[PDB]
Amino acid sequence: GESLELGIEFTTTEEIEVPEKLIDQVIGQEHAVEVIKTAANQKRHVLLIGEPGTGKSMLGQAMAELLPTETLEDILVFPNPEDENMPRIKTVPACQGRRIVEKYREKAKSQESVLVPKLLVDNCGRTKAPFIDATGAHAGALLGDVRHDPFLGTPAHERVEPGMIHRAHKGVLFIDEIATLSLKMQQSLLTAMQEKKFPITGQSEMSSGAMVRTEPVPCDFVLVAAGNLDTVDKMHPALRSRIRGYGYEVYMRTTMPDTIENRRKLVQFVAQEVKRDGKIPHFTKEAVEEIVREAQKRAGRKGHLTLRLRDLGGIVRAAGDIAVKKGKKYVEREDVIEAVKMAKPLEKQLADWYIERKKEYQVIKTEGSEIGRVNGLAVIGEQSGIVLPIEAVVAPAASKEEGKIIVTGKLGEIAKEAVQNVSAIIKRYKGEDISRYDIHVQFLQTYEGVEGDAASISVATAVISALEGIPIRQDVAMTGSLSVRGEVLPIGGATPAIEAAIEAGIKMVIIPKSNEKDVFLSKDKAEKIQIFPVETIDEVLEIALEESEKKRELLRRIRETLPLSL
Amino acid sequence: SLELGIEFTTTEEIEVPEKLIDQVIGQEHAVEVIKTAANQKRHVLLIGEPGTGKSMLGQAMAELLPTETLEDILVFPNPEDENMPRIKTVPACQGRRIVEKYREKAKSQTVLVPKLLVDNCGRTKAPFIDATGAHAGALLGDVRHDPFGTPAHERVEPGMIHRAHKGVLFIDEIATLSLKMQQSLLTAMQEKKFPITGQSEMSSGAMVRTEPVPCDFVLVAAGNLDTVDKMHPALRSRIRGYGYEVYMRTTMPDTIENRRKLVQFVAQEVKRDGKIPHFTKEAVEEIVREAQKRAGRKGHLTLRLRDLGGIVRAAGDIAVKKGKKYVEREDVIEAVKMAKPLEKQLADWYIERKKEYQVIKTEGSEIGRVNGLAVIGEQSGIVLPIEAVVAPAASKEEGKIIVTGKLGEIAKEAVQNVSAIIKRYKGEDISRYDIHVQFLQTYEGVEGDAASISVATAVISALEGIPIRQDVAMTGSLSVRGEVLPIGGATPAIEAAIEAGIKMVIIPKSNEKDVFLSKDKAEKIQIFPVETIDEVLEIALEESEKKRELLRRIRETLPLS
Amino acid sequence: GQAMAELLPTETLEDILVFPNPEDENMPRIKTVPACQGRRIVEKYREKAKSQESVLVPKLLVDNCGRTKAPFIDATGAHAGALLGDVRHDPFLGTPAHERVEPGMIHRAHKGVLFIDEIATLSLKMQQSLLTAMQEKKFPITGQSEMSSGAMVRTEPVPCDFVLVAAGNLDTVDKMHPALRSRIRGYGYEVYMRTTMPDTIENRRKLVQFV
Ligand SMILES: Nc1ncnc2c1ncn2[C@@H]1O[C@H](COP(=O)(O)OP(=O)(O)O)[C@@H](O)[C@H]1O
Ligand SMILES: Nc1ncnc2c1ncn2[C@@H]1O[C@H](COP(=O)(O)OP(=O)(O)O)[C@@H](O)[C@H]1O
Repeated sequence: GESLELGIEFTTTEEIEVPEKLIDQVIGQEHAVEVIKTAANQKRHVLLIGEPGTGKSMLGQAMAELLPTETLEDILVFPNPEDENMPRIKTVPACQGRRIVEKYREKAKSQESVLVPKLLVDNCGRTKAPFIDATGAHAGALLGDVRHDPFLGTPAHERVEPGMIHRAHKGVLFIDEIATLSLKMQQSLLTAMQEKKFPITGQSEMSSGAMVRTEPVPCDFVLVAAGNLDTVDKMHPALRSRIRGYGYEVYMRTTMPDTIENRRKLVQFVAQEVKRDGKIPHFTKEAVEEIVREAQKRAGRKGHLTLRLRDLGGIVRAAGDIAVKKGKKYVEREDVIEAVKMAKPLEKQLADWYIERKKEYQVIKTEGSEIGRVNGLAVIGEQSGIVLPIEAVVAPAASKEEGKIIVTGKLGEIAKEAVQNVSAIIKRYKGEDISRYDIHVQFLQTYEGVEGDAASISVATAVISALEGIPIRQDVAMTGSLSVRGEVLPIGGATPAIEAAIEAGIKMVIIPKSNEKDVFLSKDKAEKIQIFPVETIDEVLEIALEESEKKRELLRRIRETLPLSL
Repeated sequence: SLELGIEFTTTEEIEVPEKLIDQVIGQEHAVEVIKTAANQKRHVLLIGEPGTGKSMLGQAMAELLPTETLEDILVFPNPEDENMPRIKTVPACQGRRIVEKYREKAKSQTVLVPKLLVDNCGRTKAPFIDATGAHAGALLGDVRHDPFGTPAHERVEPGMIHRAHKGVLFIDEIATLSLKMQQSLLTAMQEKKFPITGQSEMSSGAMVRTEPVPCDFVLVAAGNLDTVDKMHPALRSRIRGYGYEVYMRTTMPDTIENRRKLVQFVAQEVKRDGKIPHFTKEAVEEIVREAQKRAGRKGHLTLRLRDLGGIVRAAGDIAVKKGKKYVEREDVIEAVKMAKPLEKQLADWYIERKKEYQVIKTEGSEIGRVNGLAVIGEQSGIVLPIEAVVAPAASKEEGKIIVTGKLGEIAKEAVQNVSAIIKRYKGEDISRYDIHVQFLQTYEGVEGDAASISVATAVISALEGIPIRQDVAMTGSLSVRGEVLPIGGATPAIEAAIEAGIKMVIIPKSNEKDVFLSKDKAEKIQIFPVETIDEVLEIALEESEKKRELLRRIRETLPLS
Repeated sequence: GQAMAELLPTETLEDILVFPNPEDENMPRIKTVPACQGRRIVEKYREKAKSQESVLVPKLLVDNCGRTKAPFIDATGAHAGALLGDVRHDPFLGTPAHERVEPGMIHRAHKGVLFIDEIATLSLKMQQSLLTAMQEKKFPITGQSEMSSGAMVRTEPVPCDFVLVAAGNLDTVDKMHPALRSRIRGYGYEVYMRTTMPDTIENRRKLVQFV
């Protein structure tokens, strides 16, 4: 059998307890959770900065549940006998608003054998402070508006519409992408935050609503603004300064340690997601384990689990949908594996489509050995791996005064400097004669370019192979950065890279020892390939170069130029 | 002919399926997502080019929805507050009756009959409402203006979101809807109910707002690669976070089953166009040959069915003009020429103008002159004469390879890869010369690495004084170890050679399956697929001991494998 | 585009009339009749109205009486209201919504040709609306400015069965609404104009005809 320790024994998630309140359902953002609790108690504004689907809105909703619920109010607007264009405002305990209006409305009907106040905000029946999401709202929606009057017309007070700031009175006002609001909206929000009251007035100068401006309307909200890294510098400086000086700024984390306790929380995660969705079956232990395996793969950091839970939640819902279509009673591993494929976001679908097309015209060799030809590995996007064949040949120098290392493949800056670090090793073991050769290296078919330094050890191997005439095993693939002292440095996407080797039929893959905990392979795939974690360039060469006296002499010669420390 | 996995004489014999989901051609991922989503009422976002079947998948999803549970929506007068008409939903067909009940009382008389907003009585399929481009009042509902007076409830009009209650609401180009309408759409999605009110503030309908009206629709939104970045953020997060996202494929595997779908496709296109005759079998085969050439991908068929449908129609129009009873292969061939993409007419125009002032030898042999082949755009080739001459180095310290022709970045690196091979076989003497290579008359530039073997041949010929056959044309990329790499547009390249009267063409072996020629053209040219640079040279260079020595020298610097 | 117009049928041309809607003033009703009939119908109602003031008069939106060939309507550079139709504002006891209805060039092109050069310079919204008109062959007239009372008026769909002849130079291709180009491409033809012809005796003879 193949399983993981989840810190709890269960058959299906139906046995897993789901915390009652939202704040306890938030996983892995301990700091953000502590800020929200303090902000809810001390009534302070918050700015949440992070990637989408990281729980910013969830936190805003959680804060709402932590606010007092026994003094909620209704907001009424009445006609002003003394100044029709300044409708009067009144707040009363929740549920009272409906009664007051109902009462006046009945009298008005009766009398026509009287003016009726309008209920702007009705909080009757609320068991918790309001959560108002004003993300992307327009000026009138956010701050309130007053309809135009074509005519003998309509009383100004009943043309008054509340803004989300008013609906958020004694609750939470959530605004993601806060920096995309106009400067004027951000200034007005700031004013509302300072006064806790904000008059409603018509937004369009061309409307008769423009001359109507009610008494200040209560808007005692706790603001929970959100956005990504660009938001910081684009938002109204005065608004950011206000939150910063009277509240908290939080940067959302994207990973959490892969500990037994944290996995146990992911068990809770699947359960709360199934419960919140209400349209999917419960998950068996194997299915939850697959969810955890996905969390490890999506972390992008060894020893950690992802906190991109909107995405992982998408996989939970898709797995359930698939189970339902198959008429199953519980979601199983097979359903999760199928959900991962079916629920890929647009970005990964494009990356995979691209790599699929490239592989159809790939020139990969996986049997025998070749001089100056090595199978490197590349990762496109987040998870799209592909074998990266690289070739090298040695020629007499075109210039009588110097030897050059000429590399092609549209390399970006990091890749180009990676080749320079490699050349230091080459020049050192080869010696003075190096100035007598031009070494041409070619990353085959990289028409969209080469980025990063993960092909460092590959270039080194191809070049050393070409210089010495020692063939390179084609059944070997490799990836790894390199230091000028010969140390193999870590790379990103070890799993996607290894999966590409496996798909291509490569039997052995070399990776930095630093990345051994970044390898996530099912029992099945693990049996198809031998993984060699390495720390130094000489170890890469002893695995990749074909055996001979020539090779052993080469290794000895190279080891002579590397530090003993290595 | 070709195997189409179905026998028939004309498309008139081909049966177009019952289920719309079955009609959809080659978007297997999308089809499975639609089936999985319909079953669970999950929203779906389809991203792809126009005419790729987005609307089709939306209609198909409506069909996969329950029908026995549809409901009618009625709006009633509200005695307490006229301006807030009341809403009642009941099982389908029950709406029509409830209306007459009250209507009878009208006779027995003050009695205000409720209005039937949405009537699904008699529907066999869940509703499919295409709200693409709708204005606010049409999408969200409206209340007619009253100069005086008519009862408010009677002036209420359902929005498409309401007509789509328990059905599918389809919106292509969703990101072009005002951010405000997108907001209302979001709310309608969140609550599954949305109050109807007057949209224009110039109207008295604006003082009316009904009770939230049910709008439990499944949203199938559509757009292109720019849509997600442009739509209302709250709407975007909702869809990206809780629905399925699908990128519409642009090609499909070339199998018997898929070709069969292309037959069905032709059949459907003739039927819905209604202005053209049916297609014989060979005509359909020609449509498939086109699907193959348009894939620009060996072993695949194109999925820009809007384009294929364009050829079908142009072929039909040609059949009609000639007074033919059926569309035949000949008609389709003329259709391809008559309805080509403006991009191809442009490339063809350009190639035609250039041929007028072109230097082209197609017989004999020449030292330092090779007939390379270039592909302009996606499906138009032209012979690319490349010349090389060897001169004394201008610098006594280094020899150089100077290439002209306005080469882009990839073409320049291709030249560097070629110089590796030249330097290796030529030895140290190479630093004693300046090799000038010229892509003749390439005033709009040279792009890509498809001229790699051509440059290698021209340079080797010039260095060795070995004439190159002019009745040979060639295209292919190259690795520093001498391996010939694949190129794009192998067919258009070969076609240029045929049009130029060149008898032999060299192409990489890996592109062998990218060659799509009719029997007529195939018999006019000899195709030589190659794997390594020495094979290119043995075909293109004139026989001589000089050439035999060159090949021996070359093969000595290439891998043995 | 003009040549194509001369090749279209000319015996079934119609007149387009807009009438007042007793049941919903903001949705004027539309009626098409054989060419020349429109003028008569209006003339008739107009005379009765005059008489009665000791009645509402329908408005003739498109009058094709006397045309010997299908209309050629050049909408190059036209604004939204000119292309798709508009409804004038009402300052006041006012003017019936139906007589404030103005036809768009798409309507005038009903059963004729709608020519639009520099098609890519039209706003995206105009191109989307044109696409809709092409698909339905009918397009309601509504006020273009939200600030106008014409904005709340939206007539029944008005016929606009035109054959579109869009034009432009090489930049047009990539700048126009992709859905519009795709529509023409899949249900019509794209043509690249040549700039030269062979210098043959036959072609010179045509230049004689040209002068
Ligand atoms: N840290 C987390 N713990 C639990 N669930 C989370 C977390 N982050 C995201 N989610 C889940 O993701 C869904 C989407 O998150 P959301 O709050 O909308 O993200 P954001 O506002 O940052 O885009 C949540 O409603 C919940 O199901
Ligand atoms: N995948 C497909 N399978 C079958 N027909 C297709 C496909 N894509 C496009 N078409 C054909 O093209 C016409 C236009 O497609 P449509 O669904 O309107 O595309 P989109 O909504 O993406 O514009 C269809 O009604 C049908 O005739």
